[PDB]
Amino acid sequence: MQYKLILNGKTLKGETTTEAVDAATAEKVFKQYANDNGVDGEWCYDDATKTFTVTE
Ligand SMILES: *SCC1=CC(C)(C)N(O)C1(C)C
Repeated sequence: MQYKLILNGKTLKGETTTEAVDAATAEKVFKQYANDNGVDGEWCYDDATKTFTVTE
């Protein structure tokens, strides 16, 4: 299933999508993505929209 991540960073802005088994797995992918790009923010998840949001 497709989950979306919306990065509202101080330097990196945008959105992306990946296909994972569940929301628990999509997070780790999105958490790894953010770390590799030097993102430290506050995370939120909406299961009705399948959207992870990270804001610095
Ligand atoms: S999870 C981030 C968040 C929680 C809540 C208090 C419902 N909000 O309004 C935002 C989206 C900031």
